[PDB]
Amino acid sequence: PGSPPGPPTSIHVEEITDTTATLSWRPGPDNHSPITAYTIQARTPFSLGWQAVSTVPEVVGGSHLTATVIELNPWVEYEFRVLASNAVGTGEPSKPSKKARTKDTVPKVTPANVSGGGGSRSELVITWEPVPEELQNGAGFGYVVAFRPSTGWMQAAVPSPEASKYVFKNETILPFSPFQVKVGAYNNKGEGPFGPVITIYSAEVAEPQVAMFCGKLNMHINIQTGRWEPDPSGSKTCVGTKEGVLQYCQEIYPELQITNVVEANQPVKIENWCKKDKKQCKGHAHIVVPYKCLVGEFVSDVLLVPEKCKFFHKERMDMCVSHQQWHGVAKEACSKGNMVLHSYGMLLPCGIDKFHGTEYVCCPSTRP
Repeated sequence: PGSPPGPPTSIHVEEITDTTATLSWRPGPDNHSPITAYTIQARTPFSLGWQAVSTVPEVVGGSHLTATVIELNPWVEYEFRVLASNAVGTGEPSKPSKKARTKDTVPKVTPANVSGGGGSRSELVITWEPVPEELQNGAGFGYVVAFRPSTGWMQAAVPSPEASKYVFKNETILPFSPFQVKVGAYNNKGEGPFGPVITIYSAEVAEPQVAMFCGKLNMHINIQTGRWEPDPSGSKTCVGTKEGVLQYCQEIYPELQITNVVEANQPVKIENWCKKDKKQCKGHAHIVVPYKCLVGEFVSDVLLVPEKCKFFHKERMDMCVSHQQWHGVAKEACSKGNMVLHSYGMLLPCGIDKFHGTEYVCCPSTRP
């Protein structure tokens, strides 16, 4: 006989971490039997309704208006409700707390069903099963692909949670040649583990670039010859905006679909610059950083990682910054490791010559 307690009210989230959540609550009516224990329940989009959770203390006594839930899933939206129990029974569940997501850590699972094969001429196709949302454990989720025909790994960061494929197109890929491949995941907090190395097979002259020097006709690369040639209209000199560089690319290579531009990572000595509006041109050499004309969908560069070296990548969704800035980030990130910047590439375009991240390789310095 008698009556169970009432439902508690005012479920607060006092503090929340990657696996824990501290809760406070107002005691409901006990109906004249002292409350003996409080129990907590939690609901997520992946929890099959409401489920019981563990706490520290293991049992929450009736004189406690606060406890901490443990063993929660990182990067998952949570809501909690408290139940009041006495010698008669267990009262009705409380109204849920305001939804709050647990904080993040590095992913712990590896991408499933890594595989590959097929594709078009001189391609290597790598595939995997995207990591489900509940197992991503954080924002900025992506994948790192590692493959090799050799001891150096070839690696690229693929910054898209739902990406399931990576296609390496390079003319040095032999047809139907064996490749070892492993894939791992990452997020804002760091790297996940790589999965097992498996074997896949591949499928059965110069890059478009423009260069500028104010007062002189723009130069561009001849894709076939590989030689630098002047502006075909004989009138266009340096442009004022990065979008202007993109437009000049599209004018110079009409057979291509130009979608972005980015500074080349190294300067090049270009011969035979000609002054604008000069009927006769005494050629001159100039060392400039040219702009690569990027085509089609953006694909992260593949970076060779010699076995002495290490592959890193950083991205941030809160800032969209330039190629020169990411270069300084990668370069300093490796002097702070007492190493040298070997190579680097842009991740995640967010504007014309502006990116959300960079990948880079760092090596010990070569000296006697």
